[PDB]
Amino acid sequence: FFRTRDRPLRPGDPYPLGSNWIEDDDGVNFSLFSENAEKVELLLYSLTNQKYPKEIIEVKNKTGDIWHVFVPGLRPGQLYAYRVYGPYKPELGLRFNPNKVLIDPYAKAINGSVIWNDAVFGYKIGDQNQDLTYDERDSGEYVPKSVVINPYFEWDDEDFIKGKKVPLKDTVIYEVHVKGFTKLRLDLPENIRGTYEGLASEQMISYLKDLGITTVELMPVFHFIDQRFLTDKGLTNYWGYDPINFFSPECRYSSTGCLGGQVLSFKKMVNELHNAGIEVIIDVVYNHTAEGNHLGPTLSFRGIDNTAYYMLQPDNKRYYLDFTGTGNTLNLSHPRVIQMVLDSLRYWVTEMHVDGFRFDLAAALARELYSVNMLNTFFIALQQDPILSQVKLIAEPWDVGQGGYQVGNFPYQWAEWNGKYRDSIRRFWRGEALPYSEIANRLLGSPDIYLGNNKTPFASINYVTSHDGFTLEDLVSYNQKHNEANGFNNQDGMNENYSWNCGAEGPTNDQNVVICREKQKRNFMITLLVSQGTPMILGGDELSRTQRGNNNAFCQDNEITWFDWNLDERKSKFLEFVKKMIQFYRAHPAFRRERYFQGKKLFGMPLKDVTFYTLEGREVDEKTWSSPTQLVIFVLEGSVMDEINMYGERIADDSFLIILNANPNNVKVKFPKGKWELVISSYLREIKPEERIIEGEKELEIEGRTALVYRRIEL
Amino acid sequence: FRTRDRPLRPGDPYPLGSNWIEDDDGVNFSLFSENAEKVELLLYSLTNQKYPKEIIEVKNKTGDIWHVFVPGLRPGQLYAYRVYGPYKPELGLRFNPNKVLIDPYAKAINGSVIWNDAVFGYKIGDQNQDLTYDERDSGEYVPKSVVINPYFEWDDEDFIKGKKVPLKDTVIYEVHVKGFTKLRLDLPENIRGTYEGLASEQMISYLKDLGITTVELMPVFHFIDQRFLTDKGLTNYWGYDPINFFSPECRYSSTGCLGGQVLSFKKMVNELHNAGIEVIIDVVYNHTAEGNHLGPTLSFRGIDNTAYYMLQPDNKRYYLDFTGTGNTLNLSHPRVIQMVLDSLRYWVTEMHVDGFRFDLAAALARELYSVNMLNTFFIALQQDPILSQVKLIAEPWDVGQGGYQVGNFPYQWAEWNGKYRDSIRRFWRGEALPYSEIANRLLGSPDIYLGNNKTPFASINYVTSHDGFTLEDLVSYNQKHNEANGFNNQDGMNENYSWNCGAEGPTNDQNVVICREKQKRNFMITLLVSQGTPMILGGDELSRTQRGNNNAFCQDNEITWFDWNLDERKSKFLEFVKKMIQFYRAHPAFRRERYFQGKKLFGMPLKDVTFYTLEGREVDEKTWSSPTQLVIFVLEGSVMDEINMYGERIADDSFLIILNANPNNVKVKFPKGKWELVISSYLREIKPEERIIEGEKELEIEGRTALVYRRIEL
Ligand SMILES: *[C@@H]1O[C@H](CO)[C@@H](O[C@H]2O[C@H](C)[C@@H](N[C@H]3CC(CO)[C@@H](O)[C@H](O)[C@H]3O)[C@H](O)[C@H]2O)[C@H](O)[C@H]1O
Ligand SMILES: *[C@@H]1O[C@H](CO)[C@@H](O[C@H]2O[C@H](C)[C@@H](N[C@H]3CC(CO)[C@@H](O)[C@H](O)[C@H]3O)[C@H](O)[C@H]2O)[C@H](O)[C@H]1O
Ligand SMILES: OC[C@H]1O[C@H](O)[C@H](O)[C@@H](O)[C@@H]1O
Ligand SMILES: OC[C@H]1O[C@H](O)[C@H](O)[C@@H](O)[C@@H]1O
Ligand SMILES: OC[C@H]1O[C@H](O)[C@H](O)[C@@H](O)[C@@H]1O
Ligand SMILES: OC[C@H]1O[C@H](O)[C@H](O)[C@@H](O)[C@@H]1O
Repeated sequence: FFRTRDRPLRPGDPYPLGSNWIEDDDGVNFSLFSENAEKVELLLYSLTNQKYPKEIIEVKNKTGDIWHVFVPGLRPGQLYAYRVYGPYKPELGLRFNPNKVLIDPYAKAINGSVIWNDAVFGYKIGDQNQDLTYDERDSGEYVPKSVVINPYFEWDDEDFIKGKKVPLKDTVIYEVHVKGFTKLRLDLPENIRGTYEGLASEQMISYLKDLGITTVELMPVFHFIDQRFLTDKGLTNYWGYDPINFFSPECRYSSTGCLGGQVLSFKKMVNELHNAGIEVIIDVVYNHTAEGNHLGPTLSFRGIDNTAYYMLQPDNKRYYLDFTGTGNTLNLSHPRVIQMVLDSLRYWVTEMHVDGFRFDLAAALARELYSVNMLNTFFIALQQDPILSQVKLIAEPWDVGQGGYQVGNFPYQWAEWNGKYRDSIRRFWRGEALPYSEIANRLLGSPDIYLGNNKTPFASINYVTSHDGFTLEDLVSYNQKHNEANGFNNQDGMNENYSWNCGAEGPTNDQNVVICREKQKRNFMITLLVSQGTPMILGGDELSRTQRGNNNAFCQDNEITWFDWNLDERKSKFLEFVKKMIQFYRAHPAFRRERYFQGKKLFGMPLKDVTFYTLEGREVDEKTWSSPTQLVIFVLEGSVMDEINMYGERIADDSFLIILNANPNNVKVKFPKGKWELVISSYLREIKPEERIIEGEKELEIEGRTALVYRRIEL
Repeated sequence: FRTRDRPLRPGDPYPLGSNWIEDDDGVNFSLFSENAEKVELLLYSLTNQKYPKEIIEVKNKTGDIWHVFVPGLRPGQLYAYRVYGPYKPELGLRFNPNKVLIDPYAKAINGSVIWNDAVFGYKIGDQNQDLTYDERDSGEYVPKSVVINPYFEWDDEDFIKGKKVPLKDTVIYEVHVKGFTKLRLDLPENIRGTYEGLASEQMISYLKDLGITTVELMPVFHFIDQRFLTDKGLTNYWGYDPINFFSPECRYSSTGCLGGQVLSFKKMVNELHNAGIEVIIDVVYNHTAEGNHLGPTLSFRGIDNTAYYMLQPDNKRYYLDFTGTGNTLNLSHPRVIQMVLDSLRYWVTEMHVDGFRFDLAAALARELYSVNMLNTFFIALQQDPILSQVKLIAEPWDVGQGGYQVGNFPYQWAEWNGKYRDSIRRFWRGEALPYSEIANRLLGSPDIYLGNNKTPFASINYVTSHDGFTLEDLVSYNQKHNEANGFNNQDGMNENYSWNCGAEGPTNDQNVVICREKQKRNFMITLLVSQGTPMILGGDELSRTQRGNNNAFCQDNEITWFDWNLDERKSKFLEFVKKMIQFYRAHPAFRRERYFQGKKLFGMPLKDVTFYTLEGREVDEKTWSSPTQLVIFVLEGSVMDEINMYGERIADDSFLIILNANPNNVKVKFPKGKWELVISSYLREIKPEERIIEGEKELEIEGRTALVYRRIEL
């Protein structure tokens, strides 16, 4: 029989948001935003007992729209969660349910995941007035607890990489799933297989160093939840694109787990990577939550302050505007949400030492009420920020809502995923004949797309494959999508995959087939790694990774998506090809350009920095340039480039001659003046001894589906 | 030789301005320009600043930011820019590469404008005015930008960072670097009216004696003298008219200004901080010294005119004017917003300023046509890690339409309380206000800032500021005498709510002298006895007089000079202000973090705050609405809801305030207890039977008289 004031306490501070171990005053400082709540309760738990509060403190102080308290004696490791009281009126958007225990949206560590159970929903499930009703079952025992943490971490060798690192212009990106990376890597002891620690191991670090990639883009590592409808199918959220907190790294990747060790385990991994001269880019979901729409659960944001955080139907305020396609969309217009997102970004930069972000469904971040605005508050604040102005920003230039196709529209400093590039290039080798323009442009960093906005070929992130869609193997191994293992009666995944089976579906024995696939794989690989702009490799395509024609394996936490490291002749002999191709790209400036090629002679030279030929031997004209084709052929003049380094030197390369033939049949091209040693191709066969040079404007036959690069050694 | 037959590097876009890069032995020049077709970097020598020593074309670009890196250059270098572009004034395009321009990210400017028709980009004479294109080279008339070496050892300095003076206990001292120490024949000149002078041991000591916690400087942003002042023998004294947001005013610098003004400023701030004094700078972000059209072309107009300035949306050849100074910065542009925020962060982390008071803060919220207090600028500013910790005070309005924005300001934001200023002026002037009016002013004006969730200390109380009369003139003039400004006395507010006590100006009638000194102390007590943050107007303790000029914005002379020569009347008031500031800061009951509620607390009989009438009977209802010339209230120090950062409830003494603004005498009945006289505005010796009142007894109170009382027993 005591009071909330017979327990030693201090008023605390509104800032920072979240919970802060304040060594000096031997206690913790709890800050929580909510401008609509009427009352707030701090819930302290213990290691062993997590069904009930050890203790219940009432946050009684509130500076503006921020309740704050300081509890003495709390140190790092202490589990806590939030109750929020307030008005319940689903008609008006108010969805306060103080029975529902909530997660601190500023937690830097989160204990478990959700034990799915009707009681986490704050409306009555089986009730006819779903989500209009008020369920008052306590849900404490199911929702994971927030963990206070000790942010101290010694970034040994840290600080020096900080510093003339990988510019976007020589970068080569490697998209990886932390788990899938290394789950099936018995090369390491289990229990770091498919974790952070596993990712940044000697074995692996050496692999990446070998492979030749410079930066790694990890899939979502924001603590995320497994959708119930995936759970009720014996399934999981493998990709992670359903975040519930924006500051905590997913616990299911931590080797140390789960209690504070996820963030400790992460930092070491980045430390380890930087020591090896490797950047880190994290996939970032900011556009939606795991709380989905109405009918969805009440875990974190919905409880604390639903009016903010979430874009609501302005006429209803009971339902959720959804441009993300996942039930809700984050209200990037509310000052507090803009702050949270930005904090998160700075937090992950200065604290976790991330080097850049790939924003998922970017356009969703530039939404006001129904309209896109590449000049919204959030983006401008992000642009002026001293810390963030220095990190790499990359974008999925589109959301799913109406008018959400934002290719070419993102403020400077942004590189955007080029989906023009992927679609086109994929349809080119497929067999389709596109206008000589639509492909030459692609090949040259899509100047049309980006040059209209003062951007460079950097901004163009070129890729053939990706976690979204097929793999590179399954891109030449399928015509239709086989996502029946997802348990959605194969009613999910892109229908147009602009793919081709090489004359089958699925695995095969017909050598004539395999040969085709192995060719194409190398046509794709030659392209990407010879097109202007920034190339991205899909993690595993150097292993010929297969998802059995699953082009949407988002819930497939298993062998379907596991990296397979068991390499036979074929699989491995390609690995060697990707390695040598990458090295080629890297060793040659005429492909890592900060400026576009114009079509003229520069610096008073007698040659063009570039030149597009026809099939015999002939510069392209206004008409041939607009008319379709399946055979592109172009010369880059290393020496007559307008590329200057940071020291003001211009930058010769060698002169190349790229011959791309997507034509199914063979063709005969006439080589332009001068003499032209062979370097690289698609040919899996012994290179004919009469193909290894070309002289005197003479000519040569080329099997369909074949890429060739040539180096002029005399003119 | 072409622009390419001298060594260069492409340089870097971030950050903006010129930046000494030791390791690469050279300077990096960066400059925002959306619409420029061409940019040219001018390098002058110390000796010759008529023509450019060299011209370098900024060829390299990155989005909307031009930059080059020039090898060899060191800090100290003079430079300006030439921005080439289209000239279509009716469209808002006002580029004129004949006009040499100041770098808007200049951390140091060397000198000021040599006023001359050549600096206007349009033909001054011509009959179609601003639509015309003047082709005179303005170089020899325009101050050059300087590359500064930013280094500086802030001894100790980094430990006040740390805790500092919390708004709860603050006491604000508005000073004008110049006037403060101009007429200070203590120090050497070549140091009178300068940054260094302000920070001399003699002045620090003074400031500690007086007992103020933080100084608030008038604009120190490099500014120019408006030409319509130059052509009157006049200058811009206050300096509310800058062209650069990064470099401190040259004219306040003891060590010249080729970087001197920067160096000299830091060491002033450094010294203040070693005496535990906070530095707040009055800042102007809302408008530029480039006026409207017909104005000069110096910096922004010339670098990008469609970017920096709010243009009439139907014309874009005329400037939207919400400030009254010709033009208005549009903080809706991503780069404009970045510059203001960059600037703010620069003065914080670089000049170690402790906060800003924004002049015409409302005009900063204009975005489109109206005041959206939810604008991009304010939002970015709120979420900023650095600016998150500093103080943000505001002139909560502008001269615009619907600009009056009192109380609407974001949080952490404090406000100049204009209503206090006025209400209190009128109270002691005679007028009888609703007992509710004055009452609210005294409880920190909850009826205003309480609605927005703000605290009592977010209200910045003042009876005087640089706008209008001083305190000495406030009780000394009924009308204004701005004749000296040469504007037929059409400038300056007309309603000053002042009361000359019985003359106009300086007198001999002692009856009138004395009325003055009574009023001065009446105002003084009320201020330092109200809830909220009190701001003293520099020189008021010195009984400073502008000779009844209530707008000495251009009077850079004896009128505004701090007169340090004090007689007895002076020293007596000085002493009194001291004793009174010392009282404010002694008693937590006035430095409150929360508002008095009208009720008891903590299960105590007495209620934390009570108001009374002439007689004991507590202020009933219709008495709370009906006007009054007499205020009386009792703070119960021992029953306040006040908690320090340690979770301790605070307590104070219990005080009984008597504010008789009525001109005649009055009898008052003390409530029950046994009371002691602590301070009053009486200039005569206090009768011994006023020193201790007891037992519902009564007391004669002369008109215009304020009294504070402590209840020794109950
Ligand atoms: C970018 O962001 C997208 C949305 O967050 C990612 O979406 C992928 O993962 C989602 C969980 C999945 N959701 C839908 C699945 C289905 C049926 O297939 C429905 O039952 C659900 O209710 C939907 O929410 C997306 O379909 C899937 O593409 C994307 O991978 C990121 O790159
Ligand atoms: C807040 O901001 C105000 C404007 O920046 C400051 O204004 C004071 O100084 C101005 C230069 C002065 N300008 C006008 C003067 C006159 C006639 O008196 C006209 O001829 C000019 O064209 C106007 O620009 C203001 O009148 C004066 O109050 C104010 O002090 C700051 O606190
Ligand atoms: O609406 C979602 C779609 O938007 C755009 O068309 C993208 O190019 C496509 O990949 C994506 O699936
Ligand atoms: O709406 C989506 C479409 O927008 C534009 O038409 C693009 O050119 C096209 O590639 C894309 O699929
Ligand atoms: O428009 C500016 C004016 O607004 C209000 O009237 C203020 O009371 C006055 O002091 C200020 O000068
Ligand atoms: O002129 C001064 C007056 O201007 C406006 O009417 C304001 O609303 C008022 O508060 C202010 O006193």
